[PDB]
Amino acid sequence: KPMPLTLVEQILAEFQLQEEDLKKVMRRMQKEMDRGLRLETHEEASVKMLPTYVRSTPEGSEVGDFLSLDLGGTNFRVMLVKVGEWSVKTKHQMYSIPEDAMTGTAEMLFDYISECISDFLDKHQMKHKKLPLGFTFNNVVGLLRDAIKRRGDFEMDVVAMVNDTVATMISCYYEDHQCEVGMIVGTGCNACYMEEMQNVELVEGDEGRMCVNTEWGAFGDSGELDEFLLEYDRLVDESSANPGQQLYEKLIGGKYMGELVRLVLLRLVDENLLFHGEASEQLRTRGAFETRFVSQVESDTGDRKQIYNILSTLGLRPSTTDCDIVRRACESVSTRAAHMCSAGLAGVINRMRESRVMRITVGVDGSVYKLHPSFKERFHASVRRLTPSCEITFIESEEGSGRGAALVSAVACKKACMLG
Ligand SMILES: O=C(Nc1nccs1)[C@H](CC1CCCCC1)n1ccc(S(=O)(=O)C2CCCC2)cc1=O
Ligand SMILES: OC[C@H]1O[C@H](O)[C@H](O)[C@@H](O)[C@@H]1O
Repeated sequence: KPMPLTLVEQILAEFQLQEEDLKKVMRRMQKEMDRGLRLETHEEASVKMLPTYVRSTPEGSEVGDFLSLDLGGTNFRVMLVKVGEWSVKTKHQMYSIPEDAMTGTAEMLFDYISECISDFLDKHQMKHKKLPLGFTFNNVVGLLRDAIKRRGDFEMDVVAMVNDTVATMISCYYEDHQCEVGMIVGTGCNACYMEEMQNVELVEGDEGRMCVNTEWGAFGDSGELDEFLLEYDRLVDESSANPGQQLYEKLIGGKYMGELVRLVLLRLVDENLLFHGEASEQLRTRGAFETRFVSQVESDTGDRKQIYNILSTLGLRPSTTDCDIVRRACESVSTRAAHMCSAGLAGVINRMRESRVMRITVGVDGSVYKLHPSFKERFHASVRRLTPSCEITFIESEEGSGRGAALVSAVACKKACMLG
């Protein structure tokens, strides 16, 4: 690797977070999580710590058979699941989303999904059963319900979905029974974890554990992050749909990562350190630097082809130095995101540790975590540094055979049943 530019590195150094900084964010997160959990403070808490009603014990035992509907991009799976004494047996069919039912209404698409569900039920002689249906991957539940009603020929309880963090935890638990945390680092960022029932003040009872959905993206409301915000973060915040809100998620999620990078590049441009002080019109356009471009730049093999390709698409004619500066800018933003995210997770893991040496599996999903080079590794290394006396295993949500997803639907249907 070459000797970096001093003046560029001084700007990029703004993004560094020291261990003392990360510990400070973590402690602050821990106090907000405490507020969220307590009856007295829950309403005013910015970090809601929502009880998910997913308990550490097998509940809703009368739910034996159910439908699982896995909705993807251009198709969907209809799966019949039987749960026994767990013995998760599945059968399924794949269906293709109609090619024209992407011009017409959301309502017409669900009539088609309904029809496929009916076909599956006919095939396995299950049309009469009043099966619950769990959805895997917001108001799709409402749309499916309406479309089944619209049909009348079979009866069904489309159950509430679980939050994506909870689905991540559950599906990962299927492959590793030590999984007690689910985390998403995608467009948004959130975590759920198995909390001691005594600490879940919003639910009566002291026995076992319940999954708590932190909704930690809202952290930062009270200025918990203000000392870590850079100019780019303030600009992103001011231009967002919700200024002053979701400050934490704004530092981490893919929704704004590309925008952060874009703003860094324009700073460098204006300091005459990049593109010889000349930005293109696409670069000057809000949202033009896509988050995927950050991972693409970071994927560059060393030849600068991927970077040149991205930057040329933005109407730039970058030198090799320009390409290298953009890379480092993408890395600084990504690394800062991984560090901020690690302080949140460390906060959860440390709290869990008090509440009992601790071995724990963390289930993780999301485009940023899965697809950004070195995000996950920097994230792991940082989390581990902040959690001494914890051994943390990280696993990804991987579709496999659809059994983790069957389990998600099982739990969601059982929870619904348990909740009347
Ligand atoms: O069903 C559950 N919880 C529910 N709340 C409400 C309705 S249903 C939980 C959810 C998990 C708990 C821990 C983290 C991930 C999810 N659940 C799911 C499978 C098994 S199990 O069947 O694997 C068992 C049988 C032998 C040992 C474990 C045990 C269990 O408690
Ligand atoms: O998708 C990750 C997360 O994005 C946003 O933070 C949503 O509020 C949250 O519920 C979800 O878990």
